[PDB]
Amino acid sequence: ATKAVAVLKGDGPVQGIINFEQKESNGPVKVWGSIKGLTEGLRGFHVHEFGDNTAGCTSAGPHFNPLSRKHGGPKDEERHVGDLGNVTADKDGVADVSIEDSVISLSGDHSIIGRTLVVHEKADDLGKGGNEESTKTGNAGSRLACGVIGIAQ
Amino acid sequence: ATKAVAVLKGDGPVQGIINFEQKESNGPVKVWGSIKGLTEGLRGFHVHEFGDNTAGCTSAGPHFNPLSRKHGGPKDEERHVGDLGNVTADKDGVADVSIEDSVISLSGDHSIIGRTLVVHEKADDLGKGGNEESTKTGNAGSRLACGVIGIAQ
Ligand SMILES: [Cu+]
Ligand SMILES: [Cu+]
Ligand SMILES: [Zn+2]
Ligand SMILES: [Zn+2]
Repeated sequence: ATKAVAVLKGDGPVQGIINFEQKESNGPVKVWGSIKGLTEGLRGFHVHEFGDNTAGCTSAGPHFNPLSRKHGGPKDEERHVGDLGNVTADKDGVADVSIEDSVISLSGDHSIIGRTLVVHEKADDLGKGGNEESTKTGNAGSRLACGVIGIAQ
Repeated sequence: ATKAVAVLKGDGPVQGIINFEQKESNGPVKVWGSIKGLTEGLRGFHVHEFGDNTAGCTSAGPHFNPLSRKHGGPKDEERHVGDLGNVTADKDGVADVSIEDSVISLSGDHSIIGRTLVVHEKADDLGKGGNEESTKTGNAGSRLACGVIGIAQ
């Protein structure tokens, strides 16, 4: 697809909508929108493997990682396809998202269509944490809200 | 991939989980699950074009229909790719779904991944009505619940 969207919802107050736009086949993807109900500061932001909400955000599984690499930051070559780093919530709890990423795609093998976008309770340490979990989930913690990434008009 | 799922939710009490499975790339898609909170009787059941729930089920757009065909029943030669007919709710308001379809798919042009599954207010007349609306929506009316179809395996 050329456009996609994810409506983020969870068990708490965190909610928002994130838009995806890819004007060219396997070209860069623009990711923008807003998320509210967050705590001021950095919050993990990734595309998880499954667009399965049968058990809330937990059934989405791990970060989308078709190349079987370690967790990293979006600017790192060693990263999961779904690693979009962190979004920043303002003092009002609102995170206005404006990202551009060339690893994720809206078509092809790395397509995120039908998968899950998740916003986390804690900051993603981008794999630079002093522990084993850092290179797995960046220690982003609980999934505050999520939504299946669907095709948009 | 070979398995997908949709969690149906709406503004009312209608809720449900519908599973999709396609063993072979060009094999039939098995559709099964349950939907509760429905009024006893027939209720429209289709895959809509957009997996967008920004403004509720209304944002899903029309029936998934790539080449602009007319609406029909799942067994009709002329039908939209997303036309899965009706589900039947029992006296307790539960519709046990167990269908197999040859038109929808989990890959390619007919892929429903990233699109929206919807269950309607009224029965789908399978496009045999003496009016133009029948050839578009089967006159199924409003959308009671819907969910984006995501990759589950
Ligand atoms: Cu995540
Ligand atoms: Cu429909
Ligand atoms: Zn990761
Ligand atoms: Zn139709």
